[PDB]
Amino acid sequence: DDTPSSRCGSGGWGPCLPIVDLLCIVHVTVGCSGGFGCCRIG
Repeated sequence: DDTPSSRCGSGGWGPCLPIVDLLCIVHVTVGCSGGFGCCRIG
C-alpha cells in the first residue's frame, strides 16, 4: 500500500532476498537487484 521511504538493509528489511521465496506483498524492493526484495525481518 505504497510503502514509506525505506530500503533493503536501511531499517528493518534484510540485505536482499529472492522474490522466488517471498511470502509478503507489502514488502520492500528498494536498494536491491531487479528481481530480489526484502520483508520485515526485525
